[PDB]
Amino acid sequence: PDDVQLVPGARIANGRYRLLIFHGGVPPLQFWQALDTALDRQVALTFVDPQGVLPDDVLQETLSRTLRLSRIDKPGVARVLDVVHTRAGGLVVAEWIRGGSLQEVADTSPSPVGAIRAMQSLAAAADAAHRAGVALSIDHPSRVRVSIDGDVVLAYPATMPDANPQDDIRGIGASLYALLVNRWPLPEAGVRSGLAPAERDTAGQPIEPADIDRDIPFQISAVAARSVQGDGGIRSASTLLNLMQQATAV
Amino acid sequence: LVPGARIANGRYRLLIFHGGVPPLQFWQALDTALDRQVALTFVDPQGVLPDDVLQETLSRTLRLSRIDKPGVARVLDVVHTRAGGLVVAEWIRGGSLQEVADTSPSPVGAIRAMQSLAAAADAAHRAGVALSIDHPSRVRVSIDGDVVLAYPATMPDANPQDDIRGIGASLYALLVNRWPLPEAGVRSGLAPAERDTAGQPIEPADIDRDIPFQISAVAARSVQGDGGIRSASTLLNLMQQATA
Repeated sequence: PDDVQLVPGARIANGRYRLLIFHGGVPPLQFWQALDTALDRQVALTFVDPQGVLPDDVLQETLSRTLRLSRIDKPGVARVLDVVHTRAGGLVVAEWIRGGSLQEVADTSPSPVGAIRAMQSLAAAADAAHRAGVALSIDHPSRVRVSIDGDVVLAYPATMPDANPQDDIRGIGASLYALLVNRWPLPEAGVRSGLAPAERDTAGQPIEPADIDRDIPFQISAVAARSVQGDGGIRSASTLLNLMQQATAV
Repeated sequence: LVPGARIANGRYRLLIFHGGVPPLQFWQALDTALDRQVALTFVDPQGVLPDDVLQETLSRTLRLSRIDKPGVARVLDVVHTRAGGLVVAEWIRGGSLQEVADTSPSPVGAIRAMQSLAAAADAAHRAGVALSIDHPSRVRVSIDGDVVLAYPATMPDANPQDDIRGIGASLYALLVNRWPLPEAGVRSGLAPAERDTAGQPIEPADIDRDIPFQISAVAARSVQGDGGIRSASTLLNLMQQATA
């Protein structure tokens, strides 16, 4: 074979990373848990176009934009350890976050207040990213993990040319929604996350978190709704974090 | 090894020399692939080491890297290059120990910052590995206010008790801006501590009387091999009680 096929146990990038577990993804992206054979420690891998179907310009712009993301040190985004050109595609290597996927954590029905607190890191991270002029691209539940320390983190950074800052704001709200309601408010692509789509009202808008479970405080619900909505009116990650903090304070 | 040199297939570009304990060399470099700074420790650039000493250094360093603590910089790579054994770590934004020591920081801020390094030493010693804080340039002070080992490489000489002395020496430097231990290696960038009649470093509180005795004592008792603190766990506990 030209390129090493991706299966658990296989090694890629000059035999440096050993694949362990496939966590999903949205083509042309694959999220993997792997083992670095140089350091004997686990890393997150994001394969960009393993099959090399993309126009070269789109691949290069994804790696370059993701590199801009490599300068950001925040709890809310996995530290980028490296970005490599492979055989066909490219590879983003990040630190591994001990924890569980957004889906796994959402399924344990966390405290609404613990949820909103945990989300704050993701907003702060996105905001750092936007100031560096790059999106975090939270496009999908599988991008996200929650650390043992209670930080929501983008686990599998790759930023493709089409991703934009405003959709991160919606992604963050969607993730907050997932933790509150155990449902995903936004259209979902690629491999199924395990999150059942949210219930929608007559207008096709996701029903607010409190209207689902009333035990959830009124600002915590509002933050989620205004954030997920396209017209919701929260135009910056900095503003979103502040709103989150102001809701937690209550 | 000089500024501008290219290391590991051109990937890293040397910026600034931070000294070291020979054969080890600490370098601040540019990672030209990711366009970010990294910390580089060259284990034996001139190949004076017996292979077994090189291998042990790499092995113990790998052992150290699996400790996940704020007190040690993340190791990016450990690789045998054309320049010899090389340990690549993330860059800690901050200033060097020497730089911060020169600003005469709060004694309370200094001991607080030193906690992360002591906690890391404790964790590492439990794992059977030493930090090797042998030299002022080993550690940097992060913007977040933690003292962090910035240039991990652990040679066979490194041991838990010397870590304790190196950590105490570092705190000493922060308090009085002097190095309490006999000069080690090259480019330490610190004047020697003033010594008493027995040839021992003068306790910080005696040099500067605003240094609370407890804070002063942690430093003095860590540094002296006579009667001192024998564990990192105990060292950390003393640091915490002092700031309490």
